Order: sequence, then C-alpha cells, then structure tokens
Amino acid sequence: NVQAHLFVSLGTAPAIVPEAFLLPGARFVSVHVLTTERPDVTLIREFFRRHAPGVNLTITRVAGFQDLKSEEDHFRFEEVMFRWFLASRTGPEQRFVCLTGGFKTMSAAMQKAATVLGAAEVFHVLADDCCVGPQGRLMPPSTLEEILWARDQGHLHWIRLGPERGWPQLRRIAPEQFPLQVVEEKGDERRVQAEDRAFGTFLQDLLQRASRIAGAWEMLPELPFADLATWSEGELAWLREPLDPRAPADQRWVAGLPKIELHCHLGGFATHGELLRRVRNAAENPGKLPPLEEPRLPEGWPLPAQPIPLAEYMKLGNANGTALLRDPGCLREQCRLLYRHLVDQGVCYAEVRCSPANYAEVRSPWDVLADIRAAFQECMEGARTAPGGLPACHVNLILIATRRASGDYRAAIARHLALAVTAAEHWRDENACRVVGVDLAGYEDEKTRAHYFREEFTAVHRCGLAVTVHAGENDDAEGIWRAVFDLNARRLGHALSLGQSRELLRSVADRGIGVELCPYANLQIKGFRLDGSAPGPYPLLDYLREGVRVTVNTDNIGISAASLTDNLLLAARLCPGLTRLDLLHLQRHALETAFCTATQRLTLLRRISSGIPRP
Amino acid sequence: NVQAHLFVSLGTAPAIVPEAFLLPGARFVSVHVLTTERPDVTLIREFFRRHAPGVNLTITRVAGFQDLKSEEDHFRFEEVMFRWFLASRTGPEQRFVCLTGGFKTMSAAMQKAATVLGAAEVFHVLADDCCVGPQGRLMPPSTLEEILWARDQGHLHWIRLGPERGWPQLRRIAPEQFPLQVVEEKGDERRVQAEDRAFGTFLQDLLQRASRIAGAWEMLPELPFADLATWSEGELAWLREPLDPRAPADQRWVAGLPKIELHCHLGGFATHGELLRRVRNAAENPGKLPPLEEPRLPEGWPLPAQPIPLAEYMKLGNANGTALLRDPGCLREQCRLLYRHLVDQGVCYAEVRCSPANYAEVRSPWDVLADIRAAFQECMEGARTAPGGLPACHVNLILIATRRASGDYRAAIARHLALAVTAAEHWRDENACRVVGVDLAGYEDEKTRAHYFREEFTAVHRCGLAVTVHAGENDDAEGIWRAVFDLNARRLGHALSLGQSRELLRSVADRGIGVELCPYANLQIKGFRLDGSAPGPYPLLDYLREGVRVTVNTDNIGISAASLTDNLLLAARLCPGLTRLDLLHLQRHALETAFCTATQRLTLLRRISSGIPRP
RNA sequence: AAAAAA
Ligand SMILES: Nc1ncnc2c1ncn2[C@@H]1O[C@H](COP(=O)(O)OP(=O)(O)OP(=O)(O)O)[C@@H](O)[C@H]1O
Ligand SMILES: Nc1ncnc2c1ncn2[C@@H]1O[C@H](COP(=O)(O)OP(=O)(O)OP(=O)(O)O)[C@@H](O)[C@H]1O
Ligand SMILES: [Mg+2]
Ligand SMILES: [Zn+2]
Ligand SMILES: [Zn+2]
Repeated sequence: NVQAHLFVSLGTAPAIVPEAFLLPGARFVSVHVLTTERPDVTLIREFFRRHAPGVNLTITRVAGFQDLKSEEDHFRFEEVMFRWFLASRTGPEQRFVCLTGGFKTMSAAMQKAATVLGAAEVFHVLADDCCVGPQGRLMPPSTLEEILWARDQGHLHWIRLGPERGWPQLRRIAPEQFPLQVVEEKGDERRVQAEDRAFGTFLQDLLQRASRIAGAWEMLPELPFADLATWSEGELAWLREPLDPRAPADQRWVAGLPKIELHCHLGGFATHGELLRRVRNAAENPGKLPPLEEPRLPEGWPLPAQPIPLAEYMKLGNANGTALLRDPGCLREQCRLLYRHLVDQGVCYAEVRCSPANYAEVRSPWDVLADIRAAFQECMEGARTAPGGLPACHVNLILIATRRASGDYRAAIARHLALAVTAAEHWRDENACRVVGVDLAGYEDEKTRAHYFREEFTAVHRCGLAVTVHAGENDDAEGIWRAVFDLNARRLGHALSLGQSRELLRSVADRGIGVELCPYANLQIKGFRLDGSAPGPYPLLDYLREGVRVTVNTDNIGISAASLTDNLLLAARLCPGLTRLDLLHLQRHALETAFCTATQRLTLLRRISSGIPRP
Repeated sequence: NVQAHLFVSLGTAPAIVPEAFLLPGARFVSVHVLTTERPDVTLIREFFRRHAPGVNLTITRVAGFQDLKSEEDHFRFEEVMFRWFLASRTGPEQRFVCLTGGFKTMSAAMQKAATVLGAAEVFHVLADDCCVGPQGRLMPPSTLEEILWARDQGHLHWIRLGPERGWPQLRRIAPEQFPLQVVEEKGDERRVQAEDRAFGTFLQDLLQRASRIAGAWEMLPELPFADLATWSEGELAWLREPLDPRAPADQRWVAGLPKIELHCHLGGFATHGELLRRVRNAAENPGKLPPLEEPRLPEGWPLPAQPIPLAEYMKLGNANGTALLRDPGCLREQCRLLYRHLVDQGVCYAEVRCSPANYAEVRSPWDVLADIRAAFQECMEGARTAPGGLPACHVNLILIATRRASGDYRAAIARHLALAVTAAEHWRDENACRVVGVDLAGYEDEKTRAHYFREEFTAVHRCGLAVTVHAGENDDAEGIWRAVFDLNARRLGHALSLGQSRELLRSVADRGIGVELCPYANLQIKGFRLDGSAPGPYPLLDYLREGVRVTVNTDNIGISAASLTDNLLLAARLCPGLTRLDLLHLQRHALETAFCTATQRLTLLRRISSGIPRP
C-alpha cells in the first residue's frame, strides 16, 4: 500500500538507476535521481519511457558541482542532497535509498542521510560481467536488451542493509523551511542550489545535543535543570569548580543568569543616589513633599568593617518609604523603577513586599494596593518581550505585617491580614499580578515571637494563603521553631539561627520549608568573615549540604545598595568552595519554593532551563 | 605531538595506502589497513620497506569475505571492522580515517564507524591521471617513483572531510570484552574473525536510545521518571491511554511495576485462609493460644453490594491482632510473612504501622517494638538481592496512637508517643529499619477530633518526628484543616471529604501534604459507583488534576483481602479514564512523600525509574 | 574495489 519511492545517485556510469528500479518484490513510483551535471541521463529516460510509463521520475543536478577538487563542493552537494531529501513529502516507510553510483563521497553521504532521516531501506546493486563488447567480460553497457537479459537470467544481486529508524524530530521536519532554488527549470529535470549553509548546522548541533544528552544521561536527576545535560564534558567540568568572584568572566556569567527573586521590599529600593531624585521629582503635590535629607552611611558601606544593629539599619532608609510614598505619583514611579531594575537584572520572577496601610492618609489602603498592582500590571503589559507572549518579569505581591517593640501595631497586623485575604480573593487571573501571601516582619525578641500571633493568622490559614515569617535574625532556634510549627510558615526569612538544632534542621529540610538568605543584609547586620579571614561561618554551604531549600535574595536594594547578582557574588565570597552548580541549585530551590501555580512553575522551569548562557 | 594513527581500507586497487600515508603536514605512525583475502598488498609492503622504516604498518584481512553475494558477509565485515577499530588502544585525537578503497558499502561503513567512534580527521584521496599505462590516459596503479612524481608536482588532492566527536560511551571501550580471533598469522598480515554480531546490536540500540531521548526530551519534566523518556512514541502513546483492568497484559504490567507502600497495618495481614494457620502454628505456648474462629465475610466481600460500617469492619479482623500476636513467635512469624508478601508484591519501600502497647502483658511494649524491628531487620539481611548490596524491600515503622469512643485510651496514646520518640532516638543507622513517624488513629467524631491532642503532640514536634493523621473518612473538611494546621501533619489518611472545600484543597496542594487513598477499604466502608455503573465520585482523578499529592495503598491487607496490584486496578475501575501515567504519578508522589532521607530518596527514584517494565 | 556498481 506504501508508495515506496526510490532515492538514487548517478555518476559517469548510467543504467544503474534502471537496475536499481526493478528490485524484486517491490513496485515503485516517482524515482528520483541525483547527478553532478557532468554525465548524461538519457538512458534512464528511454528505459522508463519504453518499459515503465507511470514512474514520472525526476533528475536533480547540483549547482556547478563540476568535479571533486576541494571540500566546499562536497559540502554544498551534501546540503543540496539533504534539502532534496526534505523537498519530497515522504514518510519514513516510503524512502528506498541506494548508495550506488558516482563518488564514494556521494554514497557515504547517502548512507548517512538515510541513517539520520530514517529511510525505509538501503541497498547496493551489483551486476556481473556478462557482455562481449569490444573486449570480453565487460560490465553491462547502456543498451536495454542486455540489461533485461542480465535480470531475467539472474545476474543481479541487490544487497539491502536492512531498514532504518532515524531521528524522531528529523523524520518529517518541514519542506518549507529549508528551500531549494532552481537555477534552470525544464521538463522532468532540474538543477538546484541552496542559498545558505543552514541544514549542516542544524544536523550538526542536533547530533551534538543527542551526543551530549547520551553522555550525561546518567546523574541527570542530580542536575537542577534538564538543559544542563546538553553542555559537554568541558562545560560540565567548568560548572564544577568553586566560583571565582574576581574574574570578570564569572561576573558576566552570573549577570546574564536568569534569576528568581522572593525577598524584596518595595519600601527600600529608591533611597540613595539618583533613583531617589527620580522618585522625588514625580510627586503630584511637591509642595508638601518632605525636605531632601540624605542619611549618612558608615565608612565602606557595602563591605562595612563593623556590623550595625537593626535600628540604624531601618533608619538608613528614612529618605524613602512612609515619608515619601504617600503621594500616588511617587509610589507609581517607585513601582516602575523597581520593575525596570528587576528586568535589567534579568529576573524572570520576583515577589515584592509592600505595606499599603502605611501609605493611607486620605486614600484607603485598598486604594493603595490597587494602585500598586495596577502599576505593576500596566508595566507588565508594556514589556511584552520573551517567547510565548509572556511578560519579561513576573512579579507578585506579599503583604507585610510588621511588629514593633512598643506602641500600636496589632491593629495594623489585622488590617494587613484582612487586606491580603480580600486582595487574594479579588484578583484570580493566572497571567496577571496577584497577592500570593503574607509576611510577619519587624522587631523580634522573646516577647514578639511567632506563637503570639496565632489567633489572627487563623483567618489567613482558613482562607488558604501562603505565609512567610522573619525568624532567626535576632533570635535563637526557638523562634524558628515557633514560626515553623505554631504559625505554619511556608518560608523563613534569614534563618541564620537554624544550625544549632539538628532536629529543627532535619524537620525544615524534610517538610521542604524554604529559607531565604540575603548575604548583604546578613553581613551588614550580623557581620561575617570574608574569604575565610564570633558570628560564625555563613550557613549557606551547610544548608545546601543538609538538603534544606535555601535561596539568595536582595532584601532592601536601596538600603544595601546592590542587586541580586552582587548578592550571589558575595554569597560565593562568604563561603569558599561554593560552586556555580550550587548557584543553579539555589535557583531551582527558589523556583520550587515560590508561591505560584503548577503551570506557571513549569513555564518558569522551562524558561530558566532554556535561558542559561554558556561559558 | 599526537601519534596520528591511520585507518585505511584497501580494495583490488593498491597504491591508495601509499597515497593516503602522504599527508601535507601530519606525521604518521602505525598505518593499519583492512582488506579482503584475495587482493594484493605486496606493493605497500615494499613502499614502506624503502620509504618509511619506522612506521610498522599492519594488514588485516577478513576471513570469509571475498565477493559479496548477500548482506551476511557485509555484516561480518562490519562487525570485524568495528572490533579492529577497538583493538587498537587509540583515542579520537590521533585517529585519521581514510575511506579510499573498495566497495561503496565499505566506504560508507568506514565513514559510519568514524563518525560513531569519533576520529580526529576523516578524509580520502583522489588521483589525477598521470601515468600513461598500456592504453590511453591511465592513473597510477603502481610505480612508486611515478607516485612520488605525481606527489611533488601535485596531481593528488586529499579531500579533507573533517573531524568527528563521537559518542562518549564508546570513545575508548576495551578489546578484551569484544575481542578478535586470528585464523592465521605470518609477518604483519593477519586474517581475522569475529564470533558474534554483538557490537552491531549494541551500537544500534544505543543510537535507538538516543533517538528515544531526543524524541521525548521536550516533555521530560512532565514524565514522572527520567527513564520513562526512553520508551519511543509507541510505548508513550500506549502509556497515555486509559488503563483497562480487564486486559491480562495490563494486569501483568501493573503487577511487575515496582511499588511504594505507605499505608499498611501490621495487625491486619493474617486474618483468613492458610496465612492465619501459618501464623497460628508458631506460638511459643500453643496451649494458652485461644480457639480458632473466623468471622464470616459478607456476600461478595472484595466487591460488596452494600456499604458497611467501621465497627463490624474492625470486628472482621478479630482472628488476628491482640488476640493472637501477644505471643513473640506469632509476632515474628507475622512480620516474616508481611515482608515476604511485600517482596512478592514488588514493593521496594513500605512503612508498616504497629501498636506494640497492645501486645504487652508480661513484656514491655519496648520489647514488642524491639522484637518487631529485629524481625524486620533479619528479614532485610536475609534477602540481600538487587544491585548495590541493598535489600529488596525497605520497611520503616510508624507507631499508631489509637482513639476510642469511650474508655481509657489517653494513657495508651501518651505511651505510644513516648515510645515513638525513644525508638526514633535509639536507632539512627541509614540502611536499616527505623521508627520514622507516628499516627493518630482510632475512632473520631466532633469531640474526638485532632485539635484536642496538641498538648500531647508538641513533644513529637520538638524531637523532630514525622506525623500522620486519619481524617476525612467520617467527617467534613474541618478535621482535615485541624490536622493540617493544628497538628502539622505531613500526610493525611482517607481524606475523601477534602473536595468539598476548595481553599483547603489549594492549601494542601501548595504545601505538598501527601494524601493516602485505599480504594478497597474506601469502597467497602463508604461504597462507590463502579465503572460509572449517593457517596459521590471517587476523588482520585480530581485530586490528580488539582495537583495534590495522592497515593494508593492497601490499608488492611487481610481484612480487605487484596494487594497493591488489586488496589491499583480498582483505582482504575473507580475512575474511568485513569491512565497509566497517573499510576506512575502516584508512584512518584508516594516516593516523594515517604519519610526517608534524601540519599535514600534518590536511590529509590533511580531504581524505580530503572525498574519499570515495558509493554 | 580513488575520477564515478565487482
Ligand atoms: N531586613 C529586614 N529585617 C527586618 N525587618 C525588615 C527588614 N527590611 C524591612 N523590614 C521591615 O519591613 C517593614 C515594612 O517595610 P516596607 O518595605 O514596607 O518599607 P517602609 O514603609 O518604608 O518602612 P517603615 O515602616 O520602616 O518606614 C518595616 O517595618 C521594616 O522595619
Ligand atoms: N481503616 C482504619 N481506619 C481507622 N483506624 C484503623 C483502621 N484500621 C485499623 N485501625 C486502627 O489501627 C490501630 C492499630 O491497628 P493494628 O491492626 O495495627 O492492631 P490490632 O491489634 O489489629 O488492633 P485492635 O486491637 O484495635 O483490633 C487499631 O486501633 C485500629 O483501630
Ligand atoms: Mg521603612
Ligand atoms: Zn524581608
Ligand atoms: Zn489505615
């Protein structure tokens, strides 16, 4: 029932096409022959005209491939041959290829094309010297009665080297993508040419990807992303030695790495430098704007010699936040600048934390939250880059419930929780900015631990909203235990005091509770030894080794005055021996621990896997 | 600096090896030539005698290949050629392949071997017509001085096709496992033979596996296991279609599939049939053993016509349990039978639940727990099958905290919690039976829900022990919520009422809390519509589509009188349209939600991926 | 059985 096409080459010796045609036990249609525009193809024409009028064969000649002097003529022949294979709409069960005729290059390339595209059968035809001619014992010449005599007396062999399968993504391809130009067109004969050197690269890197996947098919689950498997021994080993923050090549590598952000405060981005001026000169009511005050930073701020406690750390960001973001224009420009910075950093997903109730003096906190989400959504729709028509960076909101040492803050906590619940129930579109969780931040001690806040978080847990808590910054492992088991937090922020309790670490690893580490905030607040030269060692390596889902974030960009790439670089700095594979593991942990739907999680996994650059 | 070995084929036309040896720039050593038996090789011998002493060329001729009449001699030549390539301790970096010489098939096989094994360079020679010969316009057959004359004025081309990479698995290999046989030996010439056509199959199915991986690479994240991506389009399409429990092929495949057990009761295995008698005839004191009475099973017990209550379900297993297992010999025999059943069922991991406090009359419950674990450990050590010296089935212990409608049961639950904590702190070896979690089992109601037990459970949360709870079988989603959030349960048992509340389902899916469903026990107790022909539909399909982590188990094997395979078949029956990919998803969910270390998780995942049978 | 099926 199959059409059973014939694909054959032709050289200076004609009559190979006709003998290849009458293969036993197979009726053929549309035999296609390839030549090199030196030899004549008349004999096959008269044979098929007199002995098989329903074959409608074609002859293809190759673009001034006169004779084999160099390499490039062979390469153009191979490319035109591959495009000629593609040009006929033929299934794998229809192609019958004979690697006979002409140069051995043509035969070997035909065998390679058959084994790559999965031809239905490959065969070689032989004839016996049964002709008198001018001198006896001659191969059968052009004339047709002698070739029929050679057939019916049994002087042909037809060795066939079995069927082939071929690549699955290269079985059909598309005969509209790779084109064949016809320099001269005439009745049942064409001379073709390929404008570009395209299919060679496609075949080469497809076979390369197959070889690399086969080479690293083992230990694939240990990889964080599937697409790392197509990286060869050299680049796999390149991703195994410890990171070198000094090298500009490593810095360029980290900068181009797609990144996932989870610990980000909207109120600590534009506090110093020109960004603060850009946010100040956008207010709707500049008359009542507070006077421009720049808080002084300690000497050597990004790498301070002496740690500073939390109160001065909060006071560093007094230039921005509640004092400045009351005006709608300032908040809108702050949101736009934050999105621009996130996209410039290469972040494919971020979760910005905001406290709209602190920005309500005449407009409601609901109005502030609506304005923030509207600014984020409009800036999302503005930047419609990336494949699939998806936003370049996807940002979700987390409401902040902040706690103070003294004063009135519980009413604020209740208001934030109710607003977060209502906002989560309001916006449910998957491809849009949403409120995905709540936070428990602020001053922490024995008397403001997580277990004092169960009763109002009962409503949030009933609603089914994600919860994250600040714990371990200024508290021992008891605070982390209260946050994990009495408040049921899904992610912990700055869990530096987790290593004291082995059982707590085992529990946090086993239930898959995420842990967020900000190297700049931890270094500036608690202080850590740099480059291996008593706060204790930075716990990133221990957390990774013990299996707990750890991630690196930025905390306050403006207060710390650096971005996520700088945080990753100094995370490598704090722990000697940290590897780029560990950075990819942190990326996978952040992707898996983030607050997003399963489909969006798969989309981000695919995007990050296919967006990893190469050394 | 490399050695630059050469591999060149020879036909009936000599003086191509001398032309292949001459290369513009490359210093060659140990030229190797492959030939049939009849054609002359003397000319290359004299050429390397008087022009290259330190070259030590070798000639190898195929034993039974002189003129090809069929494909068998081509195949034996193919195999012996691959064995000859492997027989030289050489790498790709110094391998130079020349395809000049012989049939078109030999050149094609030469290029295929070069591109598979990988070579530093593949090429071949072309000769312009230089010598006059006996008739008009010949080209050099012989006359090595004339060959040098053609060389120094340049009528030879040496078309340099290019370099190959080759598959990493077959770069080096070793000729010892794929050797050659020398039929005769004299000088540097040898006639060789290969016993079996084994390397051809190895290369063929290696390339086949590469094709399977390339075809399913895009959908790898959706696949439960990486090894499932090497199954071809036919087996993938077979797997995607819905399961048919009627077909014996499907039943055989489900039986052969490796399984993970998470819900098995040690007190409900040997209750009826010959297993009961086998347990009974092992007691240390048969005289004090109670009489033999079996409760009558309802009509059509495995598929009862009507739903049944829980009290008579408990009474149905009165032949085994506290009435029989208080004897140490009976308990040890029961553990041995349970392990043998688990191994026969194909289980590679199970967690058996026990209540040692119910088996203490003269011996402490600690003695019962120690005896049970010792029996399981000796069963493990006896059956040290499987690769890596790892036991065929790994069994962990989960203590049961029983709830009663009325009476004295809180002392028992306190005993069980303390015993579980002490047993967890006793045994800590990774590759051995351990007490890994606790249960909250027994009758429950509005006044016997989970949240009343928090004061009892905080200790087992402080010591770092996993907790699982029964809920949802005779109550609404409120018990599920209190178990998830007030007790921090990591797995829920029989959560059939979870579908009513969307918020709790989303919370359970987000937090990744495992859900264990037993189709036989649920069908018997609650009753459900079979084959789509009011308790509502069975929630397996809805749970899988919603993303919640669900598993299928056996509950009480003896009481239900069925195994894991029957449970999976009935799970398919209860949800028409259930596909085999959903079964693999269930196995992956059970693997991930099991209470075990990360290394054990990786080993279990890799062995389950490599242990899935094909259709 | 290299520039053109043994
Ligand atoms: N790294 C941190 N550790 C602890 N608390 C933090 C940290 N970063 C920010 N916070 C707290 O987060 C709360 C909310 O901050 P937000 O980002 O909304 O800025 P803000 O409105 O300018 O802050 P503030 O209330 O200090 O004026 C603030 O009370 C701040 O104390
Ligand atoms: N399907 C079920 N649902 C709820 N509880 C169950 C179920 N099956 C068993 N249990 C409870 O599990 C606890 C332990 O059962 P196990 O079979 O290990 O012991 P046993 O000696 O058979 O129990 P018992 O003395 O209650 O008959 C018992 O309290 C039983 O009530
Ligand atoms: Mg502030
Ligand atoms: Zn924070
Ligand atoms: Zn049970």
